[PDB]
Amino acid sequence: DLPVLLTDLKIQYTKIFINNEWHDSVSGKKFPVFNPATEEELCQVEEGDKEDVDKAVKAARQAFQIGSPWRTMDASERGRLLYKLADLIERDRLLLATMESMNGGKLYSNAYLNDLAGCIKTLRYCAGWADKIQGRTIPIDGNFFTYTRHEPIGVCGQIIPWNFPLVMLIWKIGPALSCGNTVVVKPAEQTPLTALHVASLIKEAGFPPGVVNIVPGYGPTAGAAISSHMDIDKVAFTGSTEVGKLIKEAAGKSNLKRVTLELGGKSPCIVLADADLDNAVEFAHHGVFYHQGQCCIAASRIFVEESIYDEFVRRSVERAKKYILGNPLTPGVTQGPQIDKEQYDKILDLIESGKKEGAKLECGGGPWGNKGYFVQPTVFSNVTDEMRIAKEEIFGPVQQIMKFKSLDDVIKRANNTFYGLSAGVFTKDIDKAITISSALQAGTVWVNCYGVVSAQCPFGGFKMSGNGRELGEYGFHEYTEVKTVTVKISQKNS
Amino acid sequence: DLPVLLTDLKIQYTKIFINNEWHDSVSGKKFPVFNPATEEELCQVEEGDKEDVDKAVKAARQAFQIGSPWRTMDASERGRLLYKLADLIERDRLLLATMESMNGGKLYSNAYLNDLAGCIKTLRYCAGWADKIQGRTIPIDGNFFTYTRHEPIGVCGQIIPWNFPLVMLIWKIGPALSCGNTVVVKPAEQTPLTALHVASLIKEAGFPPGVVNIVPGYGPTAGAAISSHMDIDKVAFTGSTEVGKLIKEAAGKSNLKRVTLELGGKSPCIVLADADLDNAVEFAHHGVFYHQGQCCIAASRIFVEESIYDEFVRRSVERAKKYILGNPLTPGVTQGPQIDKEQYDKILDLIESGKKEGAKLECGGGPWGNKGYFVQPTVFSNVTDEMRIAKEEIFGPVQQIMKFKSLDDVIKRANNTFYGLSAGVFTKDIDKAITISSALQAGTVWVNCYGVVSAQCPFGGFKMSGNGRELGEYGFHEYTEVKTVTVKISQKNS
Amino acid sequence: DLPVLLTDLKIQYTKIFINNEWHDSVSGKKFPVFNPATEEELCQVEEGDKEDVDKAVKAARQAFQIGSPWRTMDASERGRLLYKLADLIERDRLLLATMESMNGGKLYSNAYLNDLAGCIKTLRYCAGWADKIQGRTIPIDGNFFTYTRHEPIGVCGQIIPWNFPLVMLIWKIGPALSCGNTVVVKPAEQTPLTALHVASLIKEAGFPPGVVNIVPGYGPTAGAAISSHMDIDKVAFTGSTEVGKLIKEAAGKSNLKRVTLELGGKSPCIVLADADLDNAVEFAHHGVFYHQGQCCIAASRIFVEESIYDEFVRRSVERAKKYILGNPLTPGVTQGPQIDKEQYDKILDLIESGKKEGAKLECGGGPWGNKGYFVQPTVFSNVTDEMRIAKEEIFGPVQQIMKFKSLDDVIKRANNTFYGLSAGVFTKDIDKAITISSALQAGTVWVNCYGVVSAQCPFGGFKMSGNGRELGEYGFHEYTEVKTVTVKISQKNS
Amino acid sequence: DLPVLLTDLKIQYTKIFINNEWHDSVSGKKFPVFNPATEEELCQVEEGDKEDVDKAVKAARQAFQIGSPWRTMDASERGRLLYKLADLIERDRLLLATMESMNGGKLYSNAYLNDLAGCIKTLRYCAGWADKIQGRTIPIDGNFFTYTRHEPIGVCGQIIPWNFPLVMLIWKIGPALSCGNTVVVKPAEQTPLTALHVASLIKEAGFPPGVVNIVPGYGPTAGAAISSHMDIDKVAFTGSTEVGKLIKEAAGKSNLKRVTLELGGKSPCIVLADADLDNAVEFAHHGVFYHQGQCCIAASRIFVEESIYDEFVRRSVERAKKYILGNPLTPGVTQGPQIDKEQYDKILDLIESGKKEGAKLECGGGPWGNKGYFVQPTVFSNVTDEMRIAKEEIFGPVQQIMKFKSLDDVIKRANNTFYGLSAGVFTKDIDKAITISSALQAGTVWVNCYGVVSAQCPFGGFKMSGNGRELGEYGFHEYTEVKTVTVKISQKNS
Ligand SMILES: NC(=O)[C@H]1CC=CN([C@@H]2O[C@H](COP(=O)(O)OP(=O)(O)OC[C@H]3O[C@@H](n4cnc5c(N)ncnc54)[C@H](O)[C@@H]3O)[C@@H](O)[C@H]2O)C1
Ligand SMILES: *C[C@@H]1CN(C(=O)CCCCC)c2cc(O)c3ccccc3c21
Ligand SMILES: [Yb+3]
Ligand SMILES: [Yb+3]
Ligand SMILES: [Yb+3]
Ligand SMILES: [Yb+3]
Ligand SMILES: [Yb+3]
Ligand SMILES: [Yb+3]
Repeated sequence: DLPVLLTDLKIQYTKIFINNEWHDSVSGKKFPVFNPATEEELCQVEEGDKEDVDKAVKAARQAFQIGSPWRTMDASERGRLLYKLADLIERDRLLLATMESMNGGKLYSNAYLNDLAGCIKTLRYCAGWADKIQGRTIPIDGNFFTYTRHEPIGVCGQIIPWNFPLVMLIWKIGPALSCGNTVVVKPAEQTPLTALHVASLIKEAGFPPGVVNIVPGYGPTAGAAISSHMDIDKVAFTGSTEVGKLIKEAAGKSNLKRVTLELGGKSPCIVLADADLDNAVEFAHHGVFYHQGQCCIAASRIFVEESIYDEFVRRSVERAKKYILGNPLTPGVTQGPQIDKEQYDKILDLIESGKKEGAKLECGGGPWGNKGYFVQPTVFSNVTDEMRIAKEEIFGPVQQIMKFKSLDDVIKRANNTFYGLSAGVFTKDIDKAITISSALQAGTVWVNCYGVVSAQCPFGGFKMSGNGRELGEYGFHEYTEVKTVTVKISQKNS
Repeated sequence: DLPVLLTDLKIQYTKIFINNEWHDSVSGKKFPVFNPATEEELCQVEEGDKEDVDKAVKAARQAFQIGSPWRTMDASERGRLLYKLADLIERDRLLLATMESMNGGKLYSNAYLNDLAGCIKTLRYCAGWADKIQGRTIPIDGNFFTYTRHEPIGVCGQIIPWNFPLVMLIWKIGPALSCGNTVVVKPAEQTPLTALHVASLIKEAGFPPGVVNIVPGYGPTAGAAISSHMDIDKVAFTGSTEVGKLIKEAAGKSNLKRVTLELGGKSPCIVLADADLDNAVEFAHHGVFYHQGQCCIAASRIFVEESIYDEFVRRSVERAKKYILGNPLTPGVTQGPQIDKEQYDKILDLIESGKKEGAKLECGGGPWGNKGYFVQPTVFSNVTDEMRIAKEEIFGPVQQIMKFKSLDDVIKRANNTFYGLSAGVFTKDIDKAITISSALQAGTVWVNCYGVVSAQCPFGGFKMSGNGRELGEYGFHEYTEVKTVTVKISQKNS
Repeated sequence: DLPVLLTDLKIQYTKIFINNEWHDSVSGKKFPVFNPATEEELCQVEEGDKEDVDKAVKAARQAFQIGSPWRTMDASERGRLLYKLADLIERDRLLLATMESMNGGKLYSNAYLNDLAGCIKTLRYCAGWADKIQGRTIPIDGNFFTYTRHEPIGVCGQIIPWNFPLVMLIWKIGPALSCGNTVVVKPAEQTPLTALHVASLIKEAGFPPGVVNIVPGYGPTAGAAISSHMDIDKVAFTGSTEVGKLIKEAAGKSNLKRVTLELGGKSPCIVLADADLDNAVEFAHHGVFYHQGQCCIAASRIFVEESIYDEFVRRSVERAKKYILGNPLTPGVTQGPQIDKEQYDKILDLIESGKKEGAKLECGGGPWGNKGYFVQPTVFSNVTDEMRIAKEEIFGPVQQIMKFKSLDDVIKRANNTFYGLSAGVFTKDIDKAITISSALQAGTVWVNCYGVVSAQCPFGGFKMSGNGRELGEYGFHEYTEVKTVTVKISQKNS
Repeated sequence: DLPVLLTDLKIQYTKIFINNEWHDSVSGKKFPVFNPATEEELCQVEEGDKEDVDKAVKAARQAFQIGSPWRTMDASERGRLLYKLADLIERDRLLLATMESMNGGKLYSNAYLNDLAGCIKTLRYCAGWADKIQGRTIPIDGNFFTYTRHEPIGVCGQIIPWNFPLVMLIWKIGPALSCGNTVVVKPAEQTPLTALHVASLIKEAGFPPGVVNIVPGYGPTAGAAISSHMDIDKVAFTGSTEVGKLIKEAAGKSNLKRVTLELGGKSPCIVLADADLDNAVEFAHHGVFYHQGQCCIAASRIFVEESIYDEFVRRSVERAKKYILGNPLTPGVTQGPQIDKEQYDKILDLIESGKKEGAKLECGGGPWGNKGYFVQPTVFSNVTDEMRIAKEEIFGPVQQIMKFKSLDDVIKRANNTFYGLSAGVFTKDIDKAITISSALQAGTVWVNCYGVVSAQCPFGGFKMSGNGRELGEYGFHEYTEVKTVTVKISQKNS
């Protein structure tokens, strides 16, 4: 069941959030924010730039100082604060879900039941870790007492994208804060609004000032100032491969800050003849079309064994043909728009490449409507490995389906990409499930399912799909700095 | 006790080591290798360059392929292989120690009793981990079985320096191999020889071909080809901040490979009035002069509380004045040369800056001898925080001593550097030992000792002194890639 | 600040709690419950016996069955349920604290500010673990996939004592439930009431029926039926050494169930001449007198170095002489009664042994008041190691102080006991703090403090003070059963 | 390939081993040791009793004292010592294997290729852990530094059985010693000889005296003195349920020492219609007949789905009919004797119960030969759940095969036993493999294999099959005692 906001959303928070107060931009400049389903302005927002990032970094540094309230509070109280934020987000769930849908072009049903839930669940997960982050005592050679501290790193700059604005903000802040760090978050220029509202809830929960700062703004302005900043200790980023490379170079040129990246993919599924066919069709379908194709882990190469390939394709087309396009707020609407003009153009251009390069068009294949950055859900069959639609992350509702006969051949083809975020394997054979999943060069491999992401599991890429892991026990590693303390003693005993 | 080689060292291995065979350089070119204590050529060595690195990467990739002997062997057998290599290195300890001393300008006493021991101990430590690297089973939300694999990453390029050629080679290969990776090692152009001999012992132990490849050569040639290579998954590096930055940028520009760095420091000691004074003098002394100052963790800023500062300085000068310079092979010689002309020039130039900038010269202060890159052991007192000798890693036998009265002031001064590899605290106060060590922004902090490094402890920098950690349990994290496998099931139970 | 219940406590829950419903005893029998400060009946409570325990075990077994709601729910939802229970306990904190004080003879100030807080903090701690309990994937020899499950054990019987009725109930259920077990709790015959109220809050939070069952009753009746029961998988117990031994034998005779025990102690402090004297006096004082001496970790042997021994004793007597005895509900009252007649008799009898055996009486030494099981706070100096008051856990407000000159001698004396729950070390010497704490045969050692117990730390005894550990990461180990699953595969890869 | 001892085994070590020296029994008494294949005396051995155990405990206590060589040596050197012992055992492998075969009635092929290998592999595994056992640093509430030490426990008494005398000795000592404990081992009265030889190799490796003591002798004499001893901190035991219960009661009555038990089982296999039939037959066959049925994890209930049940039975009988009985030293001999008269009688008596109770005799069913405790390999089909051969651990070469139609029914039947050491599941269905293995109440579950035991995996029972786990990472937990140290500090920082 699914409830709605009984009143019309009114936008309130549109300023830069530093030391728990609302600032105008140093420049006085502001920037517009649109609804992608209508192409209308929703409001203006203060535009942050290097000067404003330099302010937020100073605030974050200050909040991190030895002796400060964020450093001296019990770790269990950092956990409490996060737990409270989660309760507050749950309180304003209608709201947040509506603003997410409206600003992000995200179906309200998903915004409410999935994104909002994932934020809340992820925060509570991270809250639980806070007083469970532990170092070691170590039986070193010689007469010494050695222990390690898993300290927070320091000031972490976090640049996040427009496809899951709330989920991504919580993926970034939840771990960073649980570990004791301070943060300067730069949301996507497209979608600053849910993050500014969450800033209001950070202040209301009671986080010390300067622990979380949020600086709306553009990428090459505000984002670049984060990646090149001499007093930011770590940057985390989700988005394009292009920018991931810039961020990394910038970090090398500046202060050798720590860098973690998540950068999308061209994730493959391998469907064996023995697979439960309908389950495979369903998961691969939802796997590529979710949020209009705008998932890093979109199942954008589906390799099906020859003998079921035609049945797979036909069932996939039947399912793709059942969508209702329109405004993500209206019940029964099952596909929203793409986020903006740039993505719209890229998607249409890649669809054209597919027609031109000889792929078989099964359905969709062009735009839709008079306003909104809508794209008809599109299926291509008989796709081959050198076509643009097989190589490049599309990030639109465009499904590629391809055949294989040889199992060693298809694993090489699945692995033959600089991407490596995720993969899917559909089979009833125990041995093949284990061996295939071992052999795939991907950070997450699903067996007989797809797109299952949980707070308890580390998530990240092999190869150019990123470095590091987020969430799970393992993800917390990227938000600590280990210090070894070795103390001379007269005589050690085991 | 200390034994020696009964015969004169004869050099045998001077070629590139790829797929367990000895190759000449693609170019035919060779490069000379010197003894730093005499400035004489010891031999020529094949000079590897991009072409040769492209060969070694192909070999490493091949050895890493699914189904290969290195991927399918039991993890306990990877451990055995490392254990055997350690026994072989122990067998050829006289030898190795002699070649290390002769090529590296390292006192034979240290080469034998410390470096060689650290290599052997470190290898056995790493051998033990091999079948103890484990993933997780994870109680994810929903009806799924989720587990993680901590796989090896893949082909790791490892560029190492000239100050601890053997120890560094083992620090790099020991973990990488224990975790299951393959490697392409580029030793320092100055000191390839002990590494080629170890390659002979890798072949003799039985490592599959292509698991370890060693490509002697220069930095901007062979080293750069590693850092920019499109099929190397990870690079590890110890050396200069300058190159660390290049390596990182290169990795960003190329294939976003994983990068870990160790980059030296300007490590501080803080000596409180209550410290056991003689213990502090001794450890800080050995801490800065070890291996002619050529330690990443050299104790190159010693802050002493005013009331014991003069006694500290006088005792430090008395100890510095007791060295015998000369050839590192001769018993009773207690200081060898610096590695090469570049380091010699840098050290003399920094000493001059100290005289010029007003520091107080207590002893030494210029070169020594008719041949060899020798520098008299030098002590400067009344040094201040803006002088070059207080800011820049010297990497020579040059000790800085400075005073403090204010404890909060001295921690800010100790932290006021882009470095952060290590620090030392000397006090009898329990509270101060814990609070000071917590407040110092350094990767290792010693209390009432200095320079204690063990295989069981993670080791690495805060800030520009590096990223990542080596050794200990924690260090193994940087040589694995985590994959999450999530399997759909009918019904889960706790 | 300290608030109170605005209305007079009315007792409501007095029945056996099985499958979330309230049962009368099979026998029809009931038993009285007293206030120890007045010796008046507070109510009658259903008296559970073997028959009633057999009912609760059947219910717990049923709730544990594969496919049941408690086994299939997400681990994160077990965490939620515990978190909710913690919020409910916080809601009824006035209440609970009042009933704890009234039934338990516990100062209301402590009941409210310490016990109630510890319950809430401990529950939230345990809630956080629930979805963070993880098994392993293991690189076994041969072509196998091996993983482990850290399953709940099953039905856990938990017998708890009268000194910290609420804290102990939460220490027991929090971990057991977080790990996924079901429980049959037998509270102390003296103090069933706060636990029955918590049962009401378990039902209200939404725990599936049969997950927590609470059977008030006597030790040799209901407690013995738990320890000898053929379908209880684990028993946990806090209380007397005598019963700990019976429980263990019973477990051996019956079904070899798992057993963990916490059994008090005769915990020593060692105060060195260099110790901060006032801090030592204060912590050792509060350490032995807390809750009328009725702490398992009471600091009931204080060894002070000769040269400060007289000053220590005098300051200790000054502090002991400042208590106000009376009803634990009245503000400014700083010592309540002992729990019951048995403890009262034991304490007076041991005090008499101290007078008789030649100890020096500094203050107190007999009973107090016309009603209530009150004992004057008593200090004995010049106590020696063979006197009853040095050997036997008193569990009353009776402080022993003794001298030492020899440090090796005093560690042997501190260790010379079959107990080993905890110890205290007071010194400013870093080396002595580490070496002494290493050498003491005790489960928790405090340095320069005493009595610091936190949810994040494992807690339990060496030697006859118990087996196993509670709380911390480590404590969760005792509430899981590890299963190894080993799956044959065609070919493994690292 | 399989080598043999070129000379006739001569027995040398036959005395009690305390403080690395050979002692006669206090009583002067000696006891005989037999070969089970001939019923001839091999030698006499000193008979240890309470007095001798009291000697070994004093020696172990002494070697454990703070300041002793075993407590102060580096953990890495404990690892070295174990590694050396493993090399020595490998050196004397011919030997040891021959004595194991001759004394134990174990096929020499298995003794050499399996037992001896498992000992060596297990020791090297445990050697690797020694300096990797680590405590924690813990972010406790309040201004404290808290860390934990995972100390050795102390003196561990280890009573081991006659079926795997060498493997069991190494399973016990390897972990105990790696963790830093001292031990008093009581081998089986039947099979002391390989353990005394290993004692000689312990002395030769260089273990400090008193670290390992070995006291041959009887169960109710020497074994009971261990279990009831007031200065033994822990007992570990593998053998009968009967004695496991006595040991536990004894531990409760005496000093509440820690107890771990492994106690055999009645382990079930479940073979589904879709299973690879020949693989299932093979593994279940070897699974019950290994070492003449004398495995704790013998697959002694095989449930086969009706539709393949007859084919399963026929193939199982064909395989059972191919054994050659005789002397375990002669090549091509594939079944040795049972260990002694007691086991021989029990096995024949249980076989008779099977005939009498209506089971179907497929082959074997009585004794063999003129000397030796030989039993013909016996197969029973149509066995039902209430027959003695379905309920009681036989520990002889007697295979039970039974049918099922209902999958929920067969899991209840498999679980319907107080045992729970291990189980086997044979299926090609992924879902069933996971769900069945989850639902089985057994410590190890194999899928599509059986009897796979490795040093890297924890091993132990659910229910009356034991408590605790041996080996793996997890097994080390049972050989440490955790101490929490909590230090007061002026101000903590994260
Ligand atoms: N222990 C420590 O941290 C220290 C140890 C040594 C010096 N440390 C510091 O650096 C200074 C310069 O020494 P150099 O000797 O010039 O080091 P380089 O960093 O260049 O180090 C040489 C190693 O890097 C390879 N290299 C060079 N250029 C390269 C390139 N463009 N791409 C890839 N690789 C390149 C090179 O071939 C060799 O293998 C010293 O004075 C120390 O302060 C700290
Ligand atoms: C170079 C650094 C210093 N060092 C010492 O052993 C110091 C001895 C003097 C004590 C005050 C040392 C040892 C090992 O093993 C290293 C390994 C790797 C890098 C640096 C060192 C050092
Ligand atoms: Yb289906
Ligand atoms: Yb000294
Ligand atoms: Yb010169
Ligand atoms: Yb004080
Ligand atoms: Yb087969
Ligand atoms: Yb006979």
